Amino acid sequence: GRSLELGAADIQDLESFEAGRGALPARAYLQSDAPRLSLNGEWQFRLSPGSRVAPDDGWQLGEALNGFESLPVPSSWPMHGHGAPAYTNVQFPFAVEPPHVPEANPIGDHLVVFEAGPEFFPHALLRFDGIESAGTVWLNGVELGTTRGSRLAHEFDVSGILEQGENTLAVRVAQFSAASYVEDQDMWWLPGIFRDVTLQARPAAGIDDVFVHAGYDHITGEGILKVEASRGGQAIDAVVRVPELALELAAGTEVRVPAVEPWSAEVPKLYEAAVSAAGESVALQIGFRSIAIEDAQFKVNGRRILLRGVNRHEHHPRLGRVVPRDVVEAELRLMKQHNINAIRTSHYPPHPQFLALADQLGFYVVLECDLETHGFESAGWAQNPSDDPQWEDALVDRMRRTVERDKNHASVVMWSLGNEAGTGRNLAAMSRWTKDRDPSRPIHYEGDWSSEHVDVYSRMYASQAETALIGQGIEPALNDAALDARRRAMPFVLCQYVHAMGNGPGGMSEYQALFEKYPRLMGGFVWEWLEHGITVSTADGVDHYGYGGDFGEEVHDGNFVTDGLVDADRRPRPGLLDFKKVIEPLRIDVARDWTGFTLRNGQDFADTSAFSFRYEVEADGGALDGGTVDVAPVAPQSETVVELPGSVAALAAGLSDGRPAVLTVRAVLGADSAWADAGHEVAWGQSVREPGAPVPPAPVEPVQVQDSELTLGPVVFSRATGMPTSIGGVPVEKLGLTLWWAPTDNDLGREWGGADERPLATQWKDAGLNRLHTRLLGISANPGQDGGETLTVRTRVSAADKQYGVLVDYTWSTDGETVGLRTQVRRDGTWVNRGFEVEWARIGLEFVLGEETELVSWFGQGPHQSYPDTGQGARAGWFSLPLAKMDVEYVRPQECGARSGSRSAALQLGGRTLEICGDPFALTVRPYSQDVLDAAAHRPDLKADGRTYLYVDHALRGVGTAACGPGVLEQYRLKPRDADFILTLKVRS
Amino acid sequence: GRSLELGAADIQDLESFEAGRGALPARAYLQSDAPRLSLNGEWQFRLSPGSRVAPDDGWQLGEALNGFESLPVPSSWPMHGHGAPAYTNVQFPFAVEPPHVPEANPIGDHLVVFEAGPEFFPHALLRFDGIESAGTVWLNGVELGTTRGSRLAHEFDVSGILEQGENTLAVRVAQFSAASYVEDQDMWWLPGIFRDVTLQARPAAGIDDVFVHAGYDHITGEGILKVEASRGGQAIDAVVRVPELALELAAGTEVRVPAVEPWSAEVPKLYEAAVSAAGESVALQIGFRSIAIEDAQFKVNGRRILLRGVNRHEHHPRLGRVVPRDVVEAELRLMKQHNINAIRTSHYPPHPQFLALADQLGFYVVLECDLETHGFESAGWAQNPSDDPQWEDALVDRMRRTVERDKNHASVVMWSLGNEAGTGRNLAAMSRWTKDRDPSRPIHYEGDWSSEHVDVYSRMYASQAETALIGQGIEPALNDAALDARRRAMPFVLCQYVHAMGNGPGGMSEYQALFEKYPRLMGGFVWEWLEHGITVSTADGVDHYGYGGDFGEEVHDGNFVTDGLVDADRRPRPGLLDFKKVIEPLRIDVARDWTGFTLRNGQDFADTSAFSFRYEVEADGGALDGGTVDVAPVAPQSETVVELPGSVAALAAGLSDGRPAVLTVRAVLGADSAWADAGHEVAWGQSVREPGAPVPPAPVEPVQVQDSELTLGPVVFSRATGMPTSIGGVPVEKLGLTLWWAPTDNDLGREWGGADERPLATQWKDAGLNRLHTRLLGISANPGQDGGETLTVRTRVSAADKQYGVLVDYTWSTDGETVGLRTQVRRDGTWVNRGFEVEWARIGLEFVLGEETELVSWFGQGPHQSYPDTGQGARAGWFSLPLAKMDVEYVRPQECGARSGSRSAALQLGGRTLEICGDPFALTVRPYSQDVLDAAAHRPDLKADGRTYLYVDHALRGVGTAACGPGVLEQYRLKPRDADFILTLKVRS
Ligand SMILES: OC[C@H]1O[C@@H](O[C@@H]2[C@@H](CO)O[C@](O)(CO)[C@H]2O)[C@H](O)[C@@H](O)[C@H]1O
Ligand SMILES: OC[C@H]1O[C@@H](O[C@@H]2[C@@H](CO)O[C@](O)(CO)[C@H]2O)[C@H](O)[C@@H](O)[C@H]1O
Ligand SMILES: OC[C@H]1O[C@@H](O[C@@H]2[C@@H](CO)O[C@](O)(CO)[C@H]2O)[C@H](O)[C@@H](O)[C@H]1O
Ligand code: NA
Repeated sequence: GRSLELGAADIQDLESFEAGRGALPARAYLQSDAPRLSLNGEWQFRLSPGSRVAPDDGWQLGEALNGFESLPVPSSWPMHGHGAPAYTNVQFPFAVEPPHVPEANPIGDHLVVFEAGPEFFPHALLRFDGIESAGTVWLNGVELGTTRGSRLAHEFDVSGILEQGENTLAVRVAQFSAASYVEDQDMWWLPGIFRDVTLQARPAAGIDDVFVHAGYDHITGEGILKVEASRGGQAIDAVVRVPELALELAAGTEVRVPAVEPWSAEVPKLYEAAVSAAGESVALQIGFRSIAIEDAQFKVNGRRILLRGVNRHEHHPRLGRVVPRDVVEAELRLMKQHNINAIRTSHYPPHPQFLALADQLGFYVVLECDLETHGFESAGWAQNPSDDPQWEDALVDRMRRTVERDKNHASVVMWSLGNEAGTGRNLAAMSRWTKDRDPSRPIHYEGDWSSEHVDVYSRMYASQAETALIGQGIEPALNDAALDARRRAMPFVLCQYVHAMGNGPGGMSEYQALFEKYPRLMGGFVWEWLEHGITVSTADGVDHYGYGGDFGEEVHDGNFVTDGLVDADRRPRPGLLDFKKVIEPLRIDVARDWTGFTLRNGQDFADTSAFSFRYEVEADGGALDGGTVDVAPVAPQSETVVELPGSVAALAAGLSDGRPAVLTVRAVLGADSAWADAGHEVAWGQSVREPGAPVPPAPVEPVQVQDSELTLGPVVFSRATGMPTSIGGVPVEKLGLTLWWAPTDNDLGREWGGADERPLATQWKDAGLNRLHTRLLGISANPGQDGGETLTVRTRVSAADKQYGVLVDYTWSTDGETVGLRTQVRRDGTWVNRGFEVEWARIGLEFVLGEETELVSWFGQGPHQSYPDTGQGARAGWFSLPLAKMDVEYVRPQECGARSGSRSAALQLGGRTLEICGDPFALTVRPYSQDVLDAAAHRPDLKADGRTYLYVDHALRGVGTAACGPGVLEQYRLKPRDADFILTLKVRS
Repeated sequence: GRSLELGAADIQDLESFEAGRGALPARAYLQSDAPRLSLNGEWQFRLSPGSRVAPDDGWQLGEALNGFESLPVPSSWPMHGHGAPAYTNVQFPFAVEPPHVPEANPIGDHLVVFEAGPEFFPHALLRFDGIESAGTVWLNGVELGTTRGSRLAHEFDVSGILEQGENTLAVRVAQFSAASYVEDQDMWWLPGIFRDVTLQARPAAGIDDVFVHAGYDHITGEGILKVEASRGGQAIDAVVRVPELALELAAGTEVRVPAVEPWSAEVPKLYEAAVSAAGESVALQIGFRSIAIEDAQFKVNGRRILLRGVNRHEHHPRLGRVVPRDVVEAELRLMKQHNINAIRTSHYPPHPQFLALADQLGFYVVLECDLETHGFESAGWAQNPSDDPQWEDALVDRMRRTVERDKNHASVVMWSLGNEAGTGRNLAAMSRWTKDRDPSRPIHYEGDWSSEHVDVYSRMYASQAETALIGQGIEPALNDAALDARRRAMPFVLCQYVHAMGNGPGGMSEYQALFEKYPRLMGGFVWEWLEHGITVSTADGVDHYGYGGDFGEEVHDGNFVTDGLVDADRRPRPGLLDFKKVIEPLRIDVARDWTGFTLRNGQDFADTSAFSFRYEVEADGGALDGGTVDVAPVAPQSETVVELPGSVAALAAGLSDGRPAVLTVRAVLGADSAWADAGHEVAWGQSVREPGAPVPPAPVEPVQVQDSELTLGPVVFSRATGMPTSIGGVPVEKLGLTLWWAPTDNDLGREWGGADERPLATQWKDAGLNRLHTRLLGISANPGQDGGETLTVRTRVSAADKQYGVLVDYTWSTDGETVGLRTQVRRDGTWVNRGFEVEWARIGLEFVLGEETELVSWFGQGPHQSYPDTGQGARAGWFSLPLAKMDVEYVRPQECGARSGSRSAALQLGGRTLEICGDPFALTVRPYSQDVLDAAAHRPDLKADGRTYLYVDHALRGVGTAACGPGVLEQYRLKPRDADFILTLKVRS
C-alpha cells in the first residue's frame, strides 16, 4: 500500500539539493530612489517541533490563526523564548546523512499584514536579506518560492500578486535543511528571519543592477572608471554623474579620470556618484583602487600593504544574529581605535549595510561566502558537499549571490569561497565562476593547501616558525611542480591566528616581527573579534554570559564560542589592548639618554601629518615636564630621529640615582577623525629610569621566643607552623609557595606533538601541582646585627603520592620598621610524572590575609594585566585600582589579573597599608582562592570570603594560544629550577 | 641558635625505622587458664590535628583532663565522628618522602581507669591486638613502650608498674607514621585502637609460648605430634594430654599416633588438647595435616587440593576495622554455604579469634603479613622500604609477629610475606626467617615473579590464556636457568582473580575449567569477599553506602573499594550466587532423555555420603514429580552414572511437543553441618524441554487509517512517528532500538593492549551510543491474510555528527488477539569512530510504558540476573518478582538486572498484564531510564518517574572483569552486525 507517514512533501523540499526556487536574479544591494517599505516590526509567530506536526491549517491566509503570538522581525527566534540557542563548534547537532534532516526540526511560521499604496504598482518585489535556514514564502496565499543560503539575499517578484491596500505575507521557516550541512560554522545555531524584509517598487525604465569598476593607475594618478547598468539582465542607457570629479559619462563605457585621490583603509577617499535612467536613480560611493599580486606580494595602488585584521562574526548577546546598526557603527569605530585596518566576514556575508561603513571608515575586507562543511572532516570528508556533483548548483548559487550583492564596494579586496569546507569539484566551480565574473579581486580559500584554485596562499594558526619559513619562501615543495611554482609566486595570509580565547593571546609579537620583515607575508586576522556570550539573568537579577551547554544542548562545545578580543557587549579584553600596541602603525624608540626618539612610519600610504607627537616625564610626585614636538612629516615606510626638548634630557641627567622616572612619547590624532576624537592615542614608546634595588633592612631586632608564638619586630610567627600569623597588625592566615594557577582556556588545550598530548591543566592535575602540601623541617634563629637576629624557617613542598619536591627556606630580617624576606627554592628529586617532565606555572608566594583589600596600587606595568608573552599594551607607570577592577571578567573564570614587572605595591587593608618591594615580581590580588577560581564555571560562582589572596611571583609561565594553535613559546615556558629572591615588607598605618 | 619548632621529639619517634620498643617477645595467641581482664569498654578520647599541637599537659595521669570525651575501645575512631574515613587505592594520601610524616597527622589520646585485683600480682602484662598505626603506651604515668605493625599484637610487662586497685592506662595514637609507608593496602585509612586490650596475669611456673607440630602420614594413617612449650624463651617441662587419642606425653618430644583422622577444609577434624605446667594450662585444638609440594603440585595429606577461595578484608560499614564476632561467624558460614573452602587474609593478619573459626569450619588459609608498599611503584620503586636496609628490622619484626601468633593453627597452609611490596633484600630476609622458623608451611609472595624466595608461583589477574599456558608448564622461561628450573617445579596459584566489582565478574567458568584440567593449577582467590561500603544516613533517614570521595578526601579512588561478592552488610551480590555454582564440588550432568545423571565427585578427600540426591520435574502448573535417589558413595575424583526413577523418563516421553518442562537434580546436605542445615543445596544440574517457538499471529486484521493515528487490532500508532502509542490499552510513550547500556564498573576500566586503551564507556560516549536518534523513512501497509494487512515502519538510527547508522524496519501483524512484531536491523556505513571499531552493548528494544509495573514474571533463567559470561547460578525455571527486586543494589548504580535466556515474560501493569514471547531474549524492567541510571552516583539518585522501562534484547555483550584484569572474552563481545528477530505481544486484562 501507499505511504502513510505525514509531512513527506515538506520534508522532501527541505532535503532538496536545489537552491531556492522562484527568485529574481541575484544583484547588487543598491541605494535607490525607488519607493520602498520596510516590513520590519511585530509579526505573528507559531512554532512547531517538526514538519510532520506543523499544521496545514490554511494559516497563510492570516484568518483564524490559533497558536500565533507576537514576535519581532528581524529576530533569531530562540533569543525570544522560542526554543533555545544551541552551540556546536565542528560537530553537527544531527546525524550526518545528507541531505536528510532529523525529526526534531523547529518549524517557525511567520505572518504579517501590511498596506501597499499605489506607488508599488504595477511592479514591486519582496526582499529578504537573511533566513536561517530554509524559507517558504507566500503572499496573499500565493507561493512566491523558497530561500536557501541563510546569510544571502533573496528577492521575489510580487507583480500581480500584491494587491492595493491590505496584503498578507506568510513565511514558513525550517531551522534545519539540506543547507544545514553547508552552514556548519563555529557559532550558535539560530533559526529565524534575522535580517530586513523590504517591499520595493520597480518602476518602468529603472535600474536592476549596477557593477562599478574603479581602478587606480599609481604611476599616472589616473582613475579608471566604468559603471555598468542593466535592467532585466540587459545593459541599458544610463547616465553616470560624479560631481566632485566634473564627470558625466554613459554607463558601460570605460574612461580615464586625470587625477583621482585613491582609496585605502588609511585614506578611504570616496566620491559620491549617481547612475540614473528615466524611471530610477541609484546613489553610489566610488573608491578608486586597484589590487594586484606581484613579486609574491599582495598590493593595493602599487604598494604592498600590511593587513592588521580581525575575524568578525555577527552576534549580539540578546538578539542573536541581529546586530543593531548602532552596535555595528560603534564596534567598527572601536576597531579603528585599536589600529585594526582589515576585517574578514567569518564565515558568511554580513548585513548588507556593513559594506558602506567599511568603505567609509576604511577597512580592507575579505568578503567570505556562506559555506562551511567542517563536520564532514571527522569521517575523512566522505560525503563532503564540496566534492559532490549533486551540490554544484547550490554552491555556485551561494557564491553568485555573495559576489553580486557586494561587488561595488572598494573595501572588498578579496573574495573568499568559504571556510573549512575541504577540497572538491564545487569549490573549483565557485572559483571559476568568480574569476570570470569579477577578475578585479583575488580569490581566497584556506581549505585546499595546494592553492590550486586561489590567488593567495592562506593558512590558519600556522606556527611562528612555519610562518618564518613561508615568509622567506623556503617552505617545502608541493608534490606537483606546476602547483608548487604557482603557490611560491603567491603572497601569504594568516586568515586566522593568535586565537584570543580567555587569558591571552600570547606570541603576538613574534608573528608581527615576521610580518614587518618579510614582504610575502600579508599579515593576519585574529580569531576572533568578539565572544558569542549570550546574556542569562538569574533570580537575583544578576546578568552573566552563557555559552555552550548552558541552554540544555545534548551535544555542545562549551565556552569555545567565547573566544574573542571583546566580550559580547564589545567591552575590550586585555588581549585587545595588547593587540592595538602590537599592530601600532608607527614605531617610537625613545633614546636611553632622553635626548630624542627614533620614529618609523609603518603606514603604507599616509605620512605622519595626521599625528601630534607629545612627551611627558612622570615621577612619584606626578608630571615633571611635558609638551609637543614638531615632526617634519615622515613618508610611509621611512624613518627619522626626532630631537626632544633639552629640558627632558637635562631632567634625566639631574635625577638622583635610584629615583624612578618614566619618559613617554605618544602619537595622537591632531584632529578629530571619523572614528575617534583629537588626542586619541595611536602609538607610543617609553624610556624608564628604574627605581633602585630595595635595601634589605638591618637585622637589628631580635626574636622573642614564647611557648607557642615568636615575635620579630612587627612579624608574629606561629611556632607550630613557622609561618607568620600577623605582620604590623594585619592578620596572616597562611603563607606558602605556589607553583600552579587556575588553568586558562589555553591550558585546557592539547599540546600537540611529542609523546605527551595531555593539556597542561591535566599534566598539572596528574602531578599534584593543584594540591601542594608543606612539611616543616625546622625553625632557628641566627646572629644578626648589634644583638639582632634573623629567623630561618625551613620547609619542604610536595604533593600526596609524589616523591619530587622543593626545599623552601624563608629567612626573615627586620629593623623594627621594614621586614626583609629572602626565599630560597631548591629541587629535591626529579620533577617527572607519568614519564614526562612537570612544568610549573609560577615560582611565587601566596599571602592569605584575614582582612579585605579595598585598593591596590603598584609601580610597574599597567593598567591592565601582563604575562611574559603578553602585556605589550601595559606601559610603565604608577597605577592604582579598586580590588574589583584588578580582576578580568572572562566568562569562564580562570587565571588572570597578574601585573608582571612590578617593582613595588601597596594594598590598602582598610585603615592600614601593606607595602611590598623587590626586584621585578608579578602582582595579583583577589578576594577568593585559586580553588574557587578554578572550580568556577561562570562568574556568579566567584564569592568573596572576607580574605585577601596576595600573589608575589618571582617567575611566571607564558599563556600562549594552545586552545587553538601554538602553545607557549620555548623562551616563555617555566621548567623546574632552583631560585632565590628577596622582598621587603612594611605596614604603614 | 637552637631549634624553635614544636613537637620535634614526638615526630622524631614517628619517623623512626625501628619496630616497637619495650615489648615482650612475640608469641602465639593462646587460650590459657591464667587470669585475664578485658579493658574493652568506654574510654576517654581527645583528638589533636598534629604532633606539634598535641598537648603535653600531663594527661597520662588521668587527672584534670580537658577536651576528652567518651569513645568505645576497640574502635576505628573516624567511624565515631572524629575526623573522617579516607579511601585511597594505590596512591599515598601524603607526600612520599619516607620516613617523614605530614603536618596534618591526627593524634588520638586514649585513656581508661581500671581495677586490678590480687590475681594480677606479682606479674602481669598488657596486650594490644591492634593499633593503627603508631601507639605510645603509659601505665600510671610510666612509659611502657611503643607499637609498630598496625594489625599485629604487642604485649608489655606491667610487673612493678601495675598497682593493686586503681590504675590509669594512657595511649597516644598517631594515624600516620613511618609505618604508614609499609601499610598502603587498598582500603580505608582508619586510625584507632581497633582490637582487644587485655590485662593478663602471668603466674610463676607458667607457659609463655607453645608451638604445635601435628603432621599426618597418609600412607600409614599415623599422626606425627610434637608440642613445644617454653617460658621466658626456654623450653620447659610441660605435660601434653589429648584425651580422645589416649595420649599423655611430654612437651618437646615427637611421637607417632597410630591412627589419626586427618584435618582438611572438607573434614576439619580437631582434637582437643591441653598443655600444662605447674602454674598455667593452655587449651589447644590440634588438626593433623601435612603440606607438601611434589610434582609441581600443592598437596595436603598426600593429595592435590583445589583452592576455592576469597580474599577477606576486615571491614564493617559502621565500625570500620572492628568486625563483631557475630558478623565474623555469620560471614564464614555464608562462605561455606557458597562452596568456598579457602581464605587469604588480604593483606594483614586478621583478628586472632579468626583462626580457631577457620580451624573449626574448615578453610585452607593463606595467612598474610602486614606489609604493602604499593605507592612506591609509580616512581619505579625508588625508595621502596622492601629493598632499603634501614627497614630490615621493621619488616622482619612484622613477619616474626605474624608467624608466631598463628603458627599453631591447622587451617594456615601458607605464610605470605605481604602484598604489592615490590622486590628487595628485606623480603628475602622475611622469607629466610620464616623458612628457618617454620618449615612446615610453604611461603607465598606474588610481588617477585621470579619466585626466588617462595615455594609457590603466584600471580594476580593473569588472563585465562596465560593461566592455561602455566597449567601446562609451557610459559616462557626466566632469564636465569636456575630460577626458571625452580619456578617450573612450583605449583601455581591466582592469589587474586575475577575482580568482582559491580556487575560481574565475567569469565569465571573459563578459569574453573583450567583449574580442573591442570594439576599444577592450585586454584584462585576471588578479589574480594566484601565491599568496603560505609553507611551514610541522610536527613530523610534513608541509608546508603558511601565510598571514596564521599568523606571530603583531597585524594581518593572513588568506588574502587566497593568491589566485592557481598555488600558491607554481607548481602550477596549476584556474582557470589554465580561463584557458588562455578566452584560447586560435585558435577551433575542430567541426561537429555531424563533416564539418569552423570555424577562426578570433585572433592579431594570426602566421598558423597554427606549428600542427599533429589530430583524434581516442574511444569507451568507446578511440580509434576519429585523424590530422592540412592547413590552408592562416590570416591573423591571419581565418577558414576545414576539411574533416575522410571517415572521421570516416562514423564518426559509423554510431554506433548512444545510444552516446557524442567528436570532438576540437586545435591543437598543430608544432615545439619556446622555451617548449614540439612537440605542446604551444594550442587545441581538440569535438563530442559524448551517451549515451542512462538507462532506469528495470522495477519487477519487490517489497519485503520486516520488523520493522525493508525489502528491495527489493539495497537494504536502515531502517524507522525510510526511508533505505537498504546497496545491493548496500555500507553506506550516511546519505542526504539537500543545499542548501549549504562556503563558497569568494568566498562569504566581501560582495555589494555591494542592502540585503543579508552574504557569501553568512553568508546561508547565518543561514538554517540548514549545519544541515539531515529529518523522516520516511511510507513506502509501491505497485504496480509483474508483482507488483513501488516504495517511496516522503516527507520534509521544514528547519532549526531556520525555518518554510521543502522536501518531498522518494524513489521507489525495481528489477528486481533496477539501482536506479531518482526524487527530487522541492517548496518549502513562502517561503525568506526576515532579510528577504531565501535562495539555494541546490545541489540534490543526499549519500550517506555506510561504506567507503573508492580510485578514481573518470566520463564527462562533465574531468579537473579544473567549476562552472556555470567549467570552460571541462574537456573532454568519460572520466576516472579516485584519490580523493586528485579534491580541490583550496587553502590554506584550501573547496568544490571537483565535476565538472559528468557522465553516469555509477563509485566503486571496494575489491572492489565502484558505478555512477551519470542526466541531467547534478555529481559530487564526498571522504573527509571538509562540516563538516570548512568547519571546516578549513589542509589538515592535513582527516582521512579511513573513509567515502565522494558528492555527486550536479542543480543547482549558480556561484562568481563575490565575494572581490574581481563575484559570481555572474545566469544562474548558484541561487534556491529545485521540481525533480525521476532516477538509476540499480548495484553490480557
Ligand atoms: O575557534 C576556532 C576557530 O578556528 C577554526 O576552527 C578550528 C580548527 C581549524 O582547522 O581547528 C580546531 O581547533 C579543531 O577543533 C577548530 O576549532 C575555524 O575556522 C573557526 O571558525 C573557529 O572555529
Ligand atoms: O581492587 C584491586 C585489587 O588488586 C590489587 O591492586 C591492583 C593492581 C595489581 O597490581 O592493579 C591495579 O588495578 C592497578 O591500579 C590495582 O588496583 C591489590 O593487590 C588488591 O589489594 C586490590 O587493590
Ligand atoms: O620463644 C621460645 C620458642 O622456642 C621455640 O623453639 C626452640 C627455638 C629456640 O631457639 O629453636 C628451636 O630449634 C625452634 O626453631 C627450638 O629449640 C618454640 O618452637 C617456640 O614456640 C617458642 O617456644
Ligand atoms: Na579495590
